[PDB]
Amino acid sequence: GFVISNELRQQQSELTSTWDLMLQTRINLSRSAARMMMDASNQQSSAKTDLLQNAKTTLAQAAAHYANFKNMTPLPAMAEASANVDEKYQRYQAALAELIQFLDNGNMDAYFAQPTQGMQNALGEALGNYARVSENLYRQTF
Amino acid sequence: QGFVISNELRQQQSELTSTWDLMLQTRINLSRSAARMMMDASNQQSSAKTDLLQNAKTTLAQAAAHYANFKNMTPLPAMAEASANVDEKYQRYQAALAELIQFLDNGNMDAYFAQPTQGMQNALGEALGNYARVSENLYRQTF
Ligand SMILES: N[C@@H](CC(=O)O)C(=O)O
Repeated sequence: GFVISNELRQQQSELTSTWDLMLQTRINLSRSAARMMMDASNQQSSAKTDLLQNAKTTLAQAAAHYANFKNMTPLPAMAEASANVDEKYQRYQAALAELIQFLDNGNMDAYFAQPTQGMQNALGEALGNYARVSENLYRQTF
Repeated sequence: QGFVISNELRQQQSELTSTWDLMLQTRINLSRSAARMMMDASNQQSSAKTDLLQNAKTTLAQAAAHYANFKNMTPLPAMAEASANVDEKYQRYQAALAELIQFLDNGNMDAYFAQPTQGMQNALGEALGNYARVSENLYRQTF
């Protein structure tokens, strides 16, 4: 709007948007899957459905919020360094989304053994690179 | 002077960011215990091994540690209305979390699953977001 940081809060602290909704979809999936183990009988097994559909929407919302950080970068400068931040986004997005198919489908054993914490971890690392090399940097250089 | 203040706000928004994010990590390792505690209605044993409950214990304590840094930074006066709010909203969202650590610690599956933790959580989000919005609206150095 005004220069950087006006366009950077709405941009990387709007990037903080995607990371909470992707983690949210993680909590919502393992509330869904625990109830799927209840299914052999009913007493509250019932919420499962609702949490899976509404797991799918937080990973949606993440996507769209990501779509502004994309449709907001005409930027680079930090360029291919934080291009990794943009690629591993896609990597976790993809994990979580398979975790929906799997669950959605009935495949619990890959649900449980698909190593989600790692695609996650990478993106922690990746946005966690960006803010460093935004913060100490466009100050030292502009 | 000038600078002083613009730099408390980033340490304070970072201590608050780390509390939130880390209290969220707690949610997910706790779920992962719960989830691996329901196994075939009642499986015989394990499911898997749930260290993950100890993991949730790690992450609660280290959420609560960046919030105890946050509570020892010099209070800007303007702000105090958002912080009172935040601390309410944080203390309760921490009790909520030790309570779920406990219901799991002692195998009370039906009471874990029963607690509205998403509600106390949501309460905190709208609080951190309102401190962050008030901050802009008060000290946004535009230009
Ligand atoms: N109290 C838990 C319920 C569940 O595990 O589904 C939550 O809201 O976090």
